[PDB]
Amino acid sequence: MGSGIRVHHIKRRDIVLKWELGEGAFGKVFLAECHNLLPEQDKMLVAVKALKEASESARQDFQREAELLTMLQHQHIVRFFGVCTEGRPLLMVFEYMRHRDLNRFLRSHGPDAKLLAGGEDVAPGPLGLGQLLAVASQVAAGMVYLAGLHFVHRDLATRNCLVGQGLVVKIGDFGMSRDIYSTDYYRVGGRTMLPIRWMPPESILYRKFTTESDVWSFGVVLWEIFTYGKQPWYQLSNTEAIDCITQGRELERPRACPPEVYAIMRGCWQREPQQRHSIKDVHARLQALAQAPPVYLDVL
Repeated sequence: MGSGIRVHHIKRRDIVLKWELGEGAFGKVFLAECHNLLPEQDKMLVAVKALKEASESARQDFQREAELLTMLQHQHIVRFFGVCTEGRPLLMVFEYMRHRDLNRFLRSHGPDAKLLAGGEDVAPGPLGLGQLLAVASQVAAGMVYLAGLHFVHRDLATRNCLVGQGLVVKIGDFGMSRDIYSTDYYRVGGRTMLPIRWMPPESILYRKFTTESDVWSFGVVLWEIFTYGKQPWYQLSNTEAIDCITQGRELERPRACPPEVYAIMRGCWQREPQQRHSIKDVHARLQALAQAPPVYLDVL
């Protein structure tokens, strides 16, 4: 009908790179200042993705990615600001989230954490049950919005969530999870990588991905939250993990996980996509649990 969503472009001169945050096979992510981006601040901190190569296949994909990212606006979806196509490399620019991806954040507040969390924003050490439920509730909120628009994520996981000032949790990533978290994907034939531990049996068996596959994945994200970012089926090989999912074996309740939260996970892990709890109902149950956190029983 008509061209479509228009990507805000950014002057290269209004972007000062500071240092890389991350690096991958086909990408680089930088912390940067962005001059005259928003009215209120002359400069402010941003996360800038730099595409490594500028081939016509990357240029097409990039514009499609940017159009898509520009379209999504929500309180629990990472803020996208625009691109810069004026000379190489191609750049995408997002809000900076100081606590990084939710997986890195959870591991830094685990019982097994190597150092203590810097901790001007949040208490170091394990998080409060009420905090865990606040994390889980905000991801569910971002999902409710994605499902609303018939958008299917296909790689939902704490690696692909970001944490900001005040423990704001949003859904987003810079496209580099297949590099930085390569053990989370199964190399299936050639240059297809699947996050099989977060996938339901209909996705593994029938190659089907729906809003209901996202719900299954979210169940595993809940398990990730209540284990402080542990890998699902961490003992198991990729092949072993596929056997479990396909044979109906379920992840065990985490020590930190109240049974009402475990019940939400099990609503997410129904074998039958149509028998799974809606993402709205899952969000509402978690909001309610977050407002009035259960006394998590005994560890005994």
